[PDB]
Amino acid sequence: SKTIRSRSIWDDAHAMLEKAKAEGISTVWDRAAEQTPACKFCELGTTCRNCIMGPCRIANRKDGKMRLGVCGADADVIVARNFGRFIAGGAAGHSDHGRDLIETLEAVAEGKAPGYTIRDVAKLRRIAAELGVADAATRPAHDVAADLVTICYNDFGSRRNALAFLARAPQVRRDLWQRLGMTPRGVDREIAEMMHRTHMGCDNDHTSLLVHAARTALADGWGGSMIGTELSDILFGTPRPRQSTVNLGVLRKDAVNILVHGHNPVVSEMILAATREPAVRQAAQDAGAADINVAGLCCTGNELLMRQGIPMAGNHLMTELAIVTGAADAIVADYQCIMPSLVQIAACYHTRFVTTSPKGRFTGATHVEVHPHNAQERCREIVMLAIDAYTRRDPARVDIPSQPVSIMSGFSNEAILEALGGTPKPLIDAVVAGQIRGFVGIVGCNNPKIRQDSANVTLTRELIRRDIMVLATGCVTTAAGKAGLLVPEAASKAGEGLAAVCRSLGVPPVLHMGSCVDNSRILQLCALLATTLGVDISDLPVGASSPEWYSEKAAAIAMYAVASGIPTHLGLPPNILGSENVTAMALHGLQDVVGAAFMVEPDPVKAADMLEAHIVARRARLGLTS
Amino acid sequence: SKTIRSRSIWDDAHAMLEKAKAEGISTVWDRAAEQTPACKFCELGTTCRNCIMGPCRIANRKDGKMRLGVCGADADVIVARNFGRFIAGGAAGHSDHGRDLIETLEAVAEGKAPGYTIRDVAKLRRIAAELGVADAATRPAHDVAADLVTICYNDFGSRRNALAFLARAPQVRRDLWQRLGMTPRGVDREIAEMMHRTHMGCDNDHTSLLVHAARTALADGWGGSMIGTELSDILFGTPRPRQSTVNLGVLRKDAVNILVHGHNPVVSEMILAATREPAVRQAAQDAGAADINVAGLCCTGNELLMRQGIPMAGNHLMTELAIVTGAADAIVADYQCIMPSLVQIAACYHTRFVTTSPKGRFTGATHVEVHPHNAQERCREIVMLAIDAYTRRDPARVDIPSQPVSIMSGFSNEAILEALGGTPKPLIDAVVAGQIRGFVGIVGCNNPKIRQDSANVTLTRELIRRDIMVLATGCVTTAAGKAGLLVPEAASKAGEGLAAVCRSLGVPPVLHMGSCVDNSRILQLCALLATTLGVDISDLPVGASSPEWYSEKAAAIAMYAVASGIPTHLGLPPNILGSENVTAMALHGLQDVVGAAFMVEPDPVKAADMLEAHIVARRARLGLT
Ligand code: SF4
Ligand code: SF4
Ligand code: FES
Ligand SMILES: [Cl-]
Ligand SMILES: [Fe+3]
Ligand SMILES: [Fe+3]
Ligand SMILES: [Mg+2]
Ligand SMILES: [Mg+2]
Ligand SMILES: [Mg+2]
Repeated sequence: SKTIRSRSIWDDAHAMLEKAKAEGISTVWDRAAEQTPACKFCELGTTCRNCIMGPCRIANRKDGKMRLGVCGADADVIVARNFGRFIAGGAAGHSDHGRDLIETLEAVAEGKAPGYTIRDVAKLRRIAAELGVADAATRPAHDVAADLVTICYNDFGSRRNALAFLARAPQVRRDLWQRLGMTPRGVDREIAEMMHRTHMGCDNDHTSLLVHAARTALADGWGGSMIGTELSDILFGTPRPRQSTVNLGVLRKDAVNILVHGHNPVVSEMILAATREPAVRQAAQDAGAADINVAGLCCTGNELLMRQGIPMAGNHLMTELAIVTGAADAIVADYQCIMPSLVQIAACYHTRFVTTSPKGRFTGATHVEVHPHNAQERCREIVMLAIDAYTRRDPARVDIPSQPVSIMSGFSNEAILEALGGTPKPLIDAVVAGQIRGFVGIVGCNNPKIRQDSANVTLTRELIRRDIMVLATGCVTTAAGKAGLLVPEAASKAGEGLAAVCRSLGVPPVLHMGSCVDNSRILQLCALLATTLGVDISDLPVGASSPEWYSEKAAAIAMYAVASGIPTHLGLPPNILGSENVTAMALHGLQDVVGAAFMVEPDPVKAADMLEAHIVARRARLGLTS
Repeated sequence: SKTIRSRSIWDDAHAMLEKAKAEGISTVWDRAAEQTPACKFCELGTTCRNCIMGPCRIANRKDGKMRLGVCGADADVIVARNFGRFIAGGAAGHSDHGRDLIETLEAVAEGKAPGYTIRDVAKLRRIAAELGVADAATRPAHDVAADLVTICYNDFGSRRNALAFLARAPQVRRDLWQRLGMTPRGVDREIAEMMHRTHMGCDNDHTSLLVHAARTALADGWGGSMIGTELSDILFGTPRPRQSTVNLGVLRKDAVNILVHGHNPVVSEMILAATREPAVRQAAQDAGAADINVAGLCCTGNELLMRQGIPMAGNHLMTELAIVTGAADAIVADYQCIMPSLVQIAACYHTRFVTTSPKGRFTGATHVEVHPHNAQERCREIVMLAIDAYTRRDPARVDIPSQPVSIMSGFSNEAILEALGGTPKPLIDAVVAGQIRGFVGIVGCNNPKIRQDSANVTLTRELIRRDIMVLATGCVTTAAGKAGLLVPEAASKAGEGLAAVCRSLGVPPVLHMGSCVDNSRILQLCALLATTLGVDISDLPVGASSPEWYSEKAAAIAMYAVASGIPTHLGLPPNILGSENVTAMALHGLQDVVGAAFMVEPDPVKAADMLEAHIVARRARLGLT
């Protein structure tokens, strides 16, 4: 069908879209159509609901009516406040994510987290020493962990001048942020200050609002997300390269299928552990299943892929379709990007929809709350619920539509450096020689406005063909994986220089660097290259892109990339076009503030042209001649 | 004109609206008319812009379309999320306010804040001891201040199970919050968690969202605001009863008039100090002025009234009209509730519009940024700018319209207990005897939807006539003051029981308890009475009301009052009526959960009836006539 083929590039999506239609199940694409046309003011950003003197709408009329809100605020202020709160929502998601990792490490240090441990003591000691813990190399591991917990929690307080991990950024970048008033000080503090600035009659200057939006996003990339990544590696292991598989075919008709969905590995790692206990496996065998099969969705799926090689069922717009296979016996959710439509779709089948976080409550879900002290017991109960649901699966409604395809995952900065021999020198040498022109992180989401994964995959293919290595995270991981680009043999799809480097190292031309919080790994890598070369991040031949973004988190990631010196492309515009001044600041003005800017471009080939053009210019800034 | 008369009850407002009309100057009321009718979905709360799969609107269509957002969220979730973020914005305003006081007190302790001091050393030692500082009674004052700073900052961290001042709440109330998951833990943490919960695909249960809204607001009332109030008393003095005046007539043709606008006394106190320096006074006299006349607007005006008796020129909807007098030589702003239209109106005159906070930037303003290390120097500089502007005032456009009305301010809890002889016993005995039937805090704003101060004044008058003492904060202060309700002789306006107690104590029937952060004083008073009587705040004959509210801050105050057990009336509905379930929770469901609920009622006489009815029911459960 042409309408169904227009919604996604993938056969597995098409098959489940057909099954959903036949069964009368409404999907995210159906609801997107209902919501089109959108409200013009909402789309432009020229609407405000921040007090009950309003709500207000801003028009552009020759007679001057409705030019200002009731309080006097103009389109520039209203649009900038709205965008600031949008950014703050994304930073807040990453803040709570990182905070939960601190709380879990603390519980381990206290001896109050059955089934959790310090999996990577070497990294604990290295990170602790980096951040100033005394005698981190030799003191008892739990004492070192307790001191690292204190440092991390202090970044969630209000007494710092600069976040702890900010020391990774080059001195020139730190000095610029300091002069601009952009230095992130406290992970929660910047969010609170954003919410204050956007209250009526506080910050009424669009430039000031956007500068604080950058500071808020920086407190995510260098704070909430970076703490989340580094502590996740400490608690659950530092990723190393491993093979796995992707697509809806990772579900198995003969197994109990448990889909983990959401974000935090504190839950999904303990779900996986529960499925390996002998009595739990025996219960599944008694129910007639051959195995218990955990498969991943979205970022928590990325986490289990990076650390445990667990196959990934799908990304954002696959989530409803994964239930439509009829073979999902449970979805185990925590928080973020979990569409509430999944509760209703699960109810069309036998699938248990289980929530685990006090923050991720869904009306009608089965709530089994997880905390470090009870996770081992509670995750066992959740797996038993999934086995019970399996006994009620209707065989006649099962359609697992595809066979999975192979992928390589696990490219932490530690794994990349190990592949290079311990230092970044061979990578720098390849860039200087012109074999690799530059690097682009392709990050972020799906969005029903764009045929699913069409731009994600086309941009990836375009960049590697141009000898630009791609670093993939988030829901782009699934797109690149299903396209066959996450394997070493995909070097045949790269240009001659990138293909040669990739074959020499035995790595794909697209490196999976993890979940959305793991975009902090991209910041760390950029800072390392810049510090090694004695330059700013804004001097490096790098870029970032989210061709199909949707979320507040993706906007926060794009903003912290830009504010750190990385040109960042977005496939779709934020709701800001109602202010020409805010739009011009985002697309042009920021170049002269932070050394990078946003780009908005829905044609992925043109986006590749624009990203390549920045890389060409940065190579010239570095004096390269190759 | 007839339209002008319909916009306010006050002569000074009418005179300035007539003047603005004659001069072609538009006001908040003109822009409110342009924005009516409002977008129906925005007004109902059934619109969401939290991701670019949207924006979404929830409609009731015969074809069943648009019942859900693109992510699947229904009207209950969308409305509850919108209300949660609204509350979070209010809590955040009070969070940063309190944080600035911590930073200033720390700068004093470090010796890096010229012109700032510990003005109330005894209160510093008392608060420090209450919160656990060792030897707070005997150590050098600045050492004790440094330890109090650390405790307050820990409440802005992520390691507490409960905020430090929560210990004031009665045990039964703390036990209830703990079982509901409402205990506030960190002032910034609850705001951040609210923004996380309201991201797409996080909290999708309207009950959970409203429970966290209560927790976020409680982290304001017992955290951001309470720290702000108590540290302000430490740095600037504990308010005591004193005389002052209110209305546009506090401006003086023969003086350099400096309006202080916004919220934080760390700036307005230092502006006031600068105007008192001899050389600055001489510069004003050299310029032709008789003196320098500081006058307050909004909450920073309330702060200067409470601690220094500085006259208050007006509340929220008077702010544009104060510039229209033509006599404002400077307006000195920090943050919150400062309408950006004031920059444009100031530009119609000689008035300088000066911003002082890195958070309160206004395109076109003169920015003179204030911090503890430079406040004394910068505030002197700002006053000199006002004196210079005075030399260019156009006397043809000066019209200061009224005679100022006398008020009494300064009713901190410390002052109230002192008037009672040191304990709450005479106040409890007046309640038991039925002379004072109950207490209502009338708090919050103006709103162009309601004839300015009409409901604030009517509700205050109705309550005192029913022997219900009124505690006034925020922009209500100006309304009660202009109505002649803030003086001891106003006992003649109250019922016989309240009048007799007021005359016995020498106090007005309406007690000015301060700025909007000073609603924390009302929480402290309720907690003291509840603990004294061995009951919950939800057992006390109390209520709260914002008849003319507008701001996110006012909604956060209302929510923390409800969550603390205080029945709370609002004159206008929040943007929640698109969800019957969220509305029913706010108006009814919370009653069984936290012991109090919101009420929405635009008729202030009916609002008086409803607040009195709650007071009567609670008196009965205490065993009182
Ligand atoms: S803050 Fe200003 S623009 Fe926004 S709703 Fe209130 S009056 Fe309208
Ligand atoms: S969060 Fe859901 S309801 Fe809100 S804009 Fe996004 S898709 Fe629409
Ligand atoms: S829904 Fe109200 S302006 Fe868009
Ligand atoms: Cl620091
Ligand atoms: Fe993501
Ligand atoms: Fe106020
Ligand atoms: Mg713990
Ligand atoms: Mg300081
Ligand atoms: Mg709970």
